[PDB]
Amino acid sequence: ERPTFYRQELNKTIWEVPERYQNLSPVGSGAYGSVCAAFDTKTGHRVAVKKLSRPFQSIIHAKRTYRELRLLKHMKHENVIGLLDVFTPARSLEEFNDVYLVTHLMGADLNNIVKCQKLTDDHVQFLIYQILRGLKYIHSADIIHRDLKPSNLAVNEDSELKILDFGLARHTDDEMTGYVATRWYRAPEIMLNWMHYNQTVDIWSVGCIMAELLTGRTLFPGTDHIDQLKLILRLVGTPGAELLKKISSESARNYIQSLAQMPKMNFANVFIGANPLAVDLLEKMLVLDSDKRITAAQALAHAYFAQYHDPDDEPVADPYDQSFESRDLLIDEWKSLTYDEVISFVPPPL
Amino acid sequence: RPTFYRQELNKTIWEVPERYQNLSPVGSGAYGSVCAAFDTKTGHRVAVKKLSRPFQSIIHAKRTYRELRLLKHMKHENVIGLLDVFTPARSLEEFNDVYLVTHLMGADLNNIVKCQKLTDDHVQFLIYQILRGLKYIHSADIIHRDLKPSNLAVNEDSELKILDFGLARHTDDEMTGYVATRWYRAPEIMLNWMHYNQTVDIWSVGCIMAELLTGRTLFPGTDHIDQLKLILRLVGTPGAELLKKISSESARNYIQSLAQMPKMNFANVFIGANPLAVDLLEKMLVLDSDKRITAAQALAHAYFAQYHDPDDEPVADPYDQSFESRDLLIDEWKSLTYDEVISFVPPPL
Ligand SMILES: Nc1ncnc2c1ncn2[C@@H]1O[C@H](COP(=O)(O)OP(=O)(O)OP(=O)(O)O)[C@@H](O)[C@H]1O
Ligand SMILES: O=S(=O)(Nc1ccc2[nH]c(C3CCC3)nc2c1)c1ccccc1
Ligand SMILES: O=S(=O)(Nc1ccc2[nH]c(C3CCC3)nc2c1)c1ccccc1
Repeated sequence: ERPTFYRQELNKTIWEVPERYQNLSPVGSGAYGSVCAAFDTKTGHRVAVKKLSRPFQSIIHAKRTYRELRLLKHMKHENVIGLLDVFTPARSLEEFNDVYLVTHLMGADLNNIVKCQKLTDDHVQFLIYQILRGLKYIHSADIIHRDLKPSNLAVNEDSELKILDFGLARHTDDEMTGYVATRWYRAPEIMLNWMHYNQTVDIWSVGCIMAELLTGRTLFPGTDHIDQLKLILRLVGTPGAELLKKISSESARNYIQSLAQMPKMNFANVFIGANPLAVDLLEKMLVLDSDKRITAAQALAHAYFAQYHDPDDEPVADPYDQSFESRDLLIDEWKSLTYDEVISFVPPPL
Repeated sequence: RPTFYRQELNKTIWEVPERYQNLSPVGSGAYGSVCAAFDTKTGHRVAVKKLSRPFQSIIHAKRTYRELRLLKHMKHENVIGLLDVFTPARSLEEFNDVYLVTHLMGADLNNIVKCQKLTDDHVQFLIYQILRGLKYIHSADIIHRDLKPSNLAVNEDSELKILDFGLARHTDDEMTGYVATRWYRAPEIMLNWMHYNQTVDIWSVGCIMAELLTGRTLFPGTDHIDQLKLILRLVGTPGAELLKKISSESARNYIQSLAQMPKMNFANVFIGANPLAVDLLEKMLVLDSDKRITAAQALAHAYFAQYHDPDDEPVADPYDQSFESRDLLIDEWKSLTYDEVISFVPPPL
């Protein structure tokens, strides 16, 4: 109802948490936020507790904390990371500095499952079903992930999959660390900064992921922008004139025009032995033109997922109000907005 | 190697030999789905279990091998036994699905309570058979861990079998199956007190035994916290002997923060009952796992004086579980599993 807090020192810093959380171990893989695992005595599960670092050091930082928290609260779906709890040890807005996020301590990512395993077709079919089911939900709330990669996908011992860590990298030129292996799953139209772009950028990534799971190899492992785009045009072929007109950027259009012609390969030969339905689906996902690329909803209806597909068990998100975006507030307003979200948090029904 | 046919029930693909006809989903199973069917060769209703995603993880791979080794070893009248185990794959390369076949039972113990009112003499017969089966299971160094009315079942002859063992994985709290559903689990597992011995199974048998003697369930709990209240209302708060046995110091905080309540005499609870029944329950529903009676000792209790024959309450052959210490890859677990499918010999007649 109104928990009692207890204090302790872990990461060379004080951790003041509800006493329901116990045995806090700093099993942390990442900075810009410190995380511990703990035993939640109420639910009787193991959890991850993330203490946000310097959440309100800046307007940019105050705005990012509010954006992150608003989204995390909104996302209630089996195939999407959810918030078990959010709390502050502060009893007042006057005394408010720390924000803590609690989620399920999720298992290994998708890479750790797929070393060079070609993965059985039934296995890939279940995994990609779940990503798409999750994307349908996320896209329905007018959100685009944009960084979707195997390390953003947690998987159970039962192959139940959740989508993690949505887009913090808004638009190419932003917080892009690792410019080697990150770009392997990124849609061309955002790599090359065309105007032509929609939610199906995530679908390109799903295509790359699915291909990897079937083949056991990264599909487009490029050493840089140039080698990346070269590997891509080798498989899908160079843009038709329909696509060239829809591009607005002149540097973008003339750059592509320079590239020598390349035919769209036959995917059945590239993915030899593979389920014909899978190959057909790959062909609908790995397309250059965003207007032509298959959406999450449509992919879900693809025959490849016949066994799993049930439109009544593929929910959409409630409408998500993003009007706080492009608003001009001081850092205190942003802080107070964040406080309200912490204070009014209700756990999801169990 | 017979002919297979394909089919879809419950968002899964079923590829079974032609001899199994008229499949139909009859509820769920432990890491699988179970369909009733008619065997054309023997003219017998059979249950067919499709293992769920047997080799998609190391944990599933091992749980699959464990389950199959177990069912292959179990040969007792009060325990489920394999009639058949098959795969559609004709090579280890192609081996992805595993199917288990057993006799189709008449009804579980939820649909016998529903059915008719249990005369004390019938309860004795049913509980005798559960214990007889437990003695066998326990003699192979196996704990069931999740014994409940849905995991017990009866023929037309009131011949009872134990179904669906527990998967040996600490997986405490978090359930290696479905979310929510307790009632028959002993407290020492719910709170992780100390070293749980085979008598945790006995705690379940008592709860079942009571629910048979009296229409209502013994500990109808809402959540973990509630369940404990219910359990302590009847049993009474732990003693200083137990407090010392409980190695978890976190658990101490909770117990000593609760209100102390003395032990109820079971006559008052189970009014009108057979005194031997009450007396047996006392020994089953004790809180200390050291003094809790065993399956073997329970069979000897005077309550079963009509049924007890020591020369016909057998134990299992030596079961080798040295695999349990091994850490392998999926294809190693799979390969070992494949060897077990291929080797399998159906029981005579
Ligand atoms: N004055 C500031 N107030 C608040 N946040 C700031 C400020 N300056 C930078 N930041 C935030 O921190 C980022 C830069 O921090 P940076 O990682 O360079 O620091 P550091 O690694 O701790 O220091 P250094 O690299 O000098 O050892 C900016 O992108 C912004 O998000
Ligand atoms: O921890 S994550 O697994 N990965 C991650 C990667 C980059 C991140 N950048 C930030 C912002 C700095 C404070 C918030 N959080 C980040 C977290 C994670 C888990 C759940 C949701 C989101 C992220
Ligand atoms: O032990 S099983 O995991 N489960 C099981 C077994 C027999 C059953 N017979 C019935 C009848 C339908 C109502 C009673 N259910 C049953 C459930 C199992 C099933 C198949 C092969 C191996 C193990």
